[PDB]
Amino acid sequence: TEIRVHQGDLPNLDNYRIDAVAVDTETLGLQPHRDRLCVVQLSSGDGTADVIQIAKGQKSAPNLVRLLSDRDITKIFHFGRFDLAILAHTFGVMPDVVFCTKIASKLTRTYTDRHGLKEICGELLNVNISKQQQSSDWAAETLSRAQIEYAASDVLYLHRLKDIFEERLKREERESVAKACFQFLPMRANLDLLGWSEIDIFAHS
Amino acid sequence: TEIRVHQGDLPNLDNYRIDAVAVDTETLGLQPHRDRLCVVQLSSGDGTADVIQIAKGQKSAPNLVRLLSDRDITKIFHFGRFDLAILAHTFGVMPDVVFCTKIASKLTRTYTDRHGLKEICGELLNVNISKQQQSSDWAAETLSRAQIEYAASDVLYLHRLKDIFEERLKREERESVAKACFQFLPMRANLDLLGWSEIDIFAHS
Amino acid sequence: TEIRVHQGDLPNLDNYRIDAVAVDTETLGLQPHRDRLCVVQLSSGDGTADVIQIAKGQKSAPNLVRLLSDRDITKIFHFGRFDLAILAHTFGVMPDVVFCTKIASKLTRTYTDRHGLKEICGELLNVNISKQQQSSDWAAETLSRAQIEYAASDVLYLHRLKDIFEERLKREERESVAKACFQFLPMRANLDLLGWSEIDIFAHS
Amino acid sequence: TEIRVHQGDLPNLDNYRIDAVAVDTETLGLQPHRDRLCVVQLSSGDGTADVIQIAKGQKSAPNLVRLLSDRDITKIFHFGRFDLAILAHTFGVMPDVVFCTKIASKLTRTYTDRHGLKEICGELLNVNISKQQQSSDWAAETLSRAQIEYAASDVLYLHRLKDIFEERLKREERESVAKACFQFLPMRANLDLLGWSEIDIFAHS
Amino acid sequence: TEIRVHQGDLPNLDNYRIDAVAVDTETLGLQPHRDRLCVVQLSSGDGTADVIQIAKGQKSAPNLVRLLSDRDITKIFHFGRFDLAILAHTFGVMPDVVFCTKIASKLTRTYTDRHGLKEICGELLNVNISSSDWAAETLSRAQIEYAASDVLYLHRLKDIFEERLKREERESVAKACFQFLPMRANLDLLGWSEIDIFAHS
Amino acid sequence: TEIRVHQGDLPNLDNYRIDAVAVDTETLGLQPHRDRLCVVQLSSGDGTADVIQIAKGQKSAPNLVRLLSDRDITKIFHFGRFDLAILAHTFGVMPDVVFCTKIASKLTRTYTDRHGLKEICGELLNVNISKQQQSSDWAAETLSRAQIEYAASDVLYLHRLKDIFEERLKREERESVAKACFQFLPMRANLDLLGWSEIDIFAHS
Amino acid sequence: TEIRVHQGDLPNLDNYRIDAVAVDTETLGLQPHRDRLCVVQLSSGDGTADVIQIAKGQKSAPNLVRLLSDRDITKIFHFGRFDLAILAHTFGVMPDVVFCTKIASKLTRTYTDRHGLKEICGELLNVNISSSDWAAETLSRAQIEYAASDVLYLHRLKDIFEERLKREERESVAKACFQFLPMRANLDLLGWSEIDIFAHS
Amino acid sequence: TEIRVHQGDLPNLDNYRIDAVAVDTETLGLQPHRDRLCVVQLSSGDGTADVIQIAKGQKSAPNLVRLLSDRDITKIFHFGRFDLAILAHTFGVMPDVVFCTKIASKLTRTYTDRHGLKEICGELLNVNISKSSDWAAETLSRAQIEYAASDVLYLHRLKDIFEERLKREERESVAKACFQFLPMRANLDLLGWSEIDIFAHS
Repeated sequence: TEIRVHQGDLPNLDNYRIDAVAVDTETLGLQPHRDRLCVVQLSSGDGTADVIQIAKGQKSAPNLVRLLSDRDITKIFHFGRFDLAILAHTFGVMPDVVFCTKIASKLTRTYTDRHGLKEICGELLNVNISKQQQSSDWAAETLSRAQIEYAASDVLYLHRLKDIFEERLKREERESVAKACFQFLPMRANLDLLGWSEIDIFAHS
Repeated sequence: TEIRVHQGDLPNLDNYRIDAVAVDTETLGLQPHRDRLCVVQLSSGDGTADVIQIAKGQKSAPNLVRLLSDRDITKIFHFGRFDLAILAHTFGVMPDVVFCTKIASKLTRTYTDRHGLKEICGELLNVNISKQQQSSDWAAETLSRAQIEYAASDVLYLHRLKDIFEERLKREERESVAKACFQFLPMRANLDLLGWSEIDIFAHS
Repeated sequence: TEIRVHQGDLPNLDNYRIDAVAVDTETLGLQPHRDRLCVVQLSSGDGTADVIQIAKGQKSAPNLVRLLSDRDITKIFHFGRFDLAILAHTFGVMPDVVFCTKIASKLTRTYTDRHGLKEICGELLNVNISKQQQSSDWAAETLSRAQIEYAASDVLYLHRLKDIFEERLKREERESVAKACFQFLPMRANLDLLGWSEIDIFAHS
Repeated sequence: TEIRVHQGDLPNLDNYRIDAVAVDTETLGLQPHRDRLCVVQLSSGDGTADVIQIAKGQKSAPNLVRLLSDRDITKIFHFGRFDLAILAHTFGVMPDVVFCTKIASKLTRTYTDRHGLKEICGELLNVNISKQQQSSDWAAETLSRAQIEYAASDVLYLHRLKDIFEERLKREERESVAKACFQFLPMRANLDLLGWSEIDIFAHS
Repeated sequence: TEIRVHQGDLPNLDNYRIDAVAVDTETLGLQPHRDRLCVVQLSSGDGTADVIQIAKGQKSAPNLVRLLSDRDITKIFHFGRFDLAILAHTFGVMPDVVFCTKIASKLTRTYTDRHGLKEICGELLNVNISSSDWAAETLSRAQIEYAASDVLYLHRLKDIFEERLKREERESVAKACFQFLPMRANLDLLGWSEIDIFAHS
Repeated sequence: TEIRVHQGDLPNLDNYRIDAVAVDTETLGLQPHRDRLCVVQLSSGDGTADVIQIAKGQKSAPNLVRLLSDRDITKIFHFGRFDLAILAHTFGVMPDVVFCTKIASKLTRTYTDRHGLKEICGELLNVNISKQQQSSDWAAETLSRAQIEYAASDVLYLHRLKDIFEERLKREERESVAKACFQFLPMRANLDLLGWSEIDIFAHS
Repeated sequence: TEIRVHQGDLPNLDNYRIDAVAVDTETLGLQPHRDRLCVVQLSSGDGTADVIQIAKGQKSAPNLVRLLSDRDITKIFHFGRFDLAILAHTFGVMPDVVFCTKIASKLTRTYTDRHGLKEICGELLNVNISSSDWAAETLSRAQIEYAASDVLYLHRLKDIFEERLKREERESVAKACFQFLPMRANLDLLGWSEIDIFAHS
Repeated sequence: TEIRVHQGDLPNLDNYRIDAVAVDTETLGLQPHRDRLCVVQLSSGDGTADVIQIAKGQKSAPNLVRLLSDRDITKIFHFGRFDLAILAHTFGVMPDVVFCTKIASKLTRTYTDRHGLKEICGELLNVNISKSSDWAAETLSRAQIEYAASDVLYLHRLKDIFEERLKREERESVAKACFQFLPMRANLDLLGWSEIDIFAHS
């Protein structure tokens, strides 16, 4: 495949005049207040991807942020609860038009309890993802070729998943539930950033 | 302490030309598919309450349902996740303008882990609720005086709580978070009715 | 509260020409292979009770056992799963016409999770039990007056509960469920005696 | 080796004039109120099987239902607690003459804690029911060849297992225990449909 | 309610020419390697008790160890698994003729799951037995009375438990358990205090 | 019981020319990044206390911070792990000469598992602390008299506890262990601020 | 690899004039009141084994029971707590001179938490040992070879464990544990199988 | 892989005039009061290692203990919490200048929850460790000696990488304070608080 590697930001949005963009991030860990954003991966849904290295202390990425702020472009995530949190904490913009394949899976793949990306890709596309050591030093000044190819592999197939999940949501008549969940998802991410990350806010206890 | 007891529905809405109504329900249990709605309690925020007995198999309550559907009137609940579910299952109308004191408590009373109505009322109003008859035969043809007075006691003070919680949400700058949670709450209740009551839909696992 | 205390067997069945008898036992513990049956309590529902002391190693009690075996008389228990097991283990006769107030409670009092006899008597009858002498040497040669009054107190109210539970089962349209559960209960007790006392035989795991 | 695929119902009962029929279902999940029945599999015990796709919203299957209702034909399931529940919820008929290989296993394979169908078939017949997954789109308009072969493999061996388990139940003198458990199993399924699916109705707590 | 308080050791064994002695200890905690022995309580069963305060670092307490070592005198404990361990760690002698009311209760009071001394005394005798700085140089009167209260009733319990063990025909089981109890305490001292040595896992 | 209430800071340090100062804080909750400091309580040990209300967003308290950073004054806390964290987060200065009565209790009161302030005060001093207002609106513009007396009661006794614990630590020869723990405690608090609040950094797992 | 299969009992004790015998059983499960004894395996410590199939309802095995109750012959088990229980339930005789390799492992192999027979044989001997319907009228060859494989190595383990117990100076602890083990099995038969009788709770 | 096996003590410290030494131990188990120290392994960071067999009941090893006591030499451990405890219990000297690769991992490898030595070596070095046994045997096997040496051969390289990572993420003073406290954590273990997080609320 084609993986374009950039420093700081996209040079322009010439490749992203599209209706939906696949988005994924890579960080130093699960705690946005401690673990900085290190890499952002994007795809137009074609056979190529862009991998943008974010520098320590970087506060702005205008072209990327333009994509994240544009309400006419749906941002596709897998477990967007996390990516939205870390992106908003880093760049100050919370996306508000999103689609999450994990929520969609929990709303459609009711016949399994395994909702990870590897399992979804295996069932829906017969594509074998080798998630061998996503645990690596993403803060390295120069990423290895294996790192870049693994990082890119996480976004090349989210569009196809979105198409299938939209078919499943239509088939089982769950469109309005999914729409409301996606509408609330950015506020779930905000609640995480504000300090309620360990609390199911709707639970009795 | 005026408590008006009705069969089936309010006779009219003459007492409910108001901006916010306190609402609470009493059922045979926690499972809306098994445990029917038995009592609905309402208050205008004054010193009186209305207690409406719902008959087995009753499908319609036009004055009550009119109130529940009126988007210009905020419905106040404590743990509305449950009440919304059982009301929508029974009358076919899901309220969409709501305020929940338990979510508000979880967003404001961050210094305690006890968010039940008794504890909230004790701290905020110095009012002692004697929560004893939560387990009684709510399907009895004639409710006892003790049942009616206890049941009414659960709605007389939700307005005062709403006022205080709005003050607290303004003070800690969490108004937009609360507004988004309350906007999503009816769909959380719908998810409960559809079969995800044991699933935190936003959790990783 | 006439309480008749007997050694060994009933003198006759003159007081038990009735359609239903309340039955309850006392042993040295929950494991029938280790903990012997010490006392059998009976009531006809007339406000009096018979308390029959069973001697160590006693294998037969023909009048009592004939009563327990008579299929025209429903035996009322609280948690008959245990009593049926210990009675069959001791006397060699497995009752097959039973009513269990704990199963009935689990099928009707769906608004609570407390199904003990004290709580049931409190809710349904306003009666107050005093379960204190449950930890006593029931194998003592001479039972104390306090032991006798407690033992009788455990059977004096089961008829009134059965009447109320039958009303509730009719009201909630669960009569055939209860009938099938009670029909299966003696085999559940047999399964306990055979060695499956810790296994829910119908569970997936 | 031969799997006949039908839409809606059996064409006739010419192939099922037998003493016992193996039955197995495939659904969208474990919750009968949410997850619809998609594929029913039958087997006369011969080398062929019938696989019937059930359409969304289908309420009747007259030829199939005639076989499910027939008291003269024992229905063999593996974990019939679930299949009985989903069949009754879908077609309104509860079979009442059943044999469950999992209950029989729990009553006979006392030397192991693994009672799944794969392990039973491996131990008792040296037959490998090794599958791909129980997680595919069973609601697909066209089932794949792999899906059809997997669906058929789950019923091809239940007759041989029934024969072996009947021999073992006779050997260890547990025939009446198993018979009573099978007699109660349909009501266990009805209890599941009414809302007690998470409750061991016979447990002390 | 006679309680004799001593420093270090009994003055003599004039009060202990008896068939059975009730014994109880008080320490700084549950871990014999960390928490030193502070008090030893004794009773002849006559309704009086001796309370012997043991100093920090004390390695010997003569005549006391003779009483604990004498195979013709049964030592009665409640949960002796612990007391035997702390005594052996302090004085180097493991008693080997013992009776433990906790084992006896577990072998006879099969109708309850509460085996504490307070509950046993409440059920069997209708007697109400209802920590602190046991290393204080001078014990308070309340401390002395509590320490004595822990030994004043063990003889009556042994009598009742012996009746129950004979009645339910478990005397040889109990006897074998008591015979093994000193080695169980030794195992605790050696490092297996958190391990059920006979369990499969 | 003189209690001096101030806004923002001590007026001067005239009352705090002492060798040890008792320090205790009151916050909106357990999470320093979310729950702000509201009330700081000091006590020279002379039977009087100072209760200082800290305003929302206040970044500076020069007289207080001067006392917090004075290495010639040991700061006494109960569970200083938390107070040190919230003080450093709020005012930017981490005290480095501290004594914690909870660590001292865990190192000395080896005969109990209850190390809360109520149990320590009860055992060591026969003083009854009524901890009933640990959950109130500490951010209120005007504190109630009951709040002020409760807040002061938490610091009035720490000097006497420090004296006793020092005697006990000397008696059992654990002074150097405790001393090293107190030296590490401020870094434990820093670890809490950086995001390792839920991790025992020294545990194997 | 000689395996002699018998019905009911040994024909004689000609092969068992020895100081120690390896013993293992095979049942229908872990609960002696429910799951009957199906097979008893014996070894003299040589390269052969005897596998005795016991019929349902069999009450007597006089030659076998004579061997089991001979106090001059040590019975070696792996997890004898269970086998002793099932043997006593079936034939009414509790062996009282035993060695258990699981207790010995727990007393000597303190560097691991894996005490199964496969792991012990792997570590101590570099031997690879690597259920089924034991009530079948005719056992398969695989069944017979597995049943024999469970007893062929217990003598060598006893030798090694005795070396380790001497080396770490725990011989008397192990001896006391083995002396108590038959009563622990009896306690299991009487109804305390899920209770650690020496535990505080 | 030169591995020198010794009985009782180092013959001298001629090979250990260095600024950091990797140290690891092997015992009969985790409880120092029950399970005696059996082997001590050392490395100078070169391609050789020394494996020193400790006899049962041995209370002193003067050259080795002099090395462990020397404040000018940082002792590198993996999970030094245990090794420090057993060494101090055995020889009476508590090291006070230490580096622990497990604490360093917990402070830097925040993207994983697997902090074992095998995983660390795999991630940081692409080195495959093939990881007990009766270390009290009178004669150790060759396989034992190779396994024992493999645990110290790589700690220097890990320390160098972790020092780079600690500098990069600006956590040097946190790590320094944790390593400074680690010997007292080990002492707390010896006195009886081995199962207690002394800083936890409960």
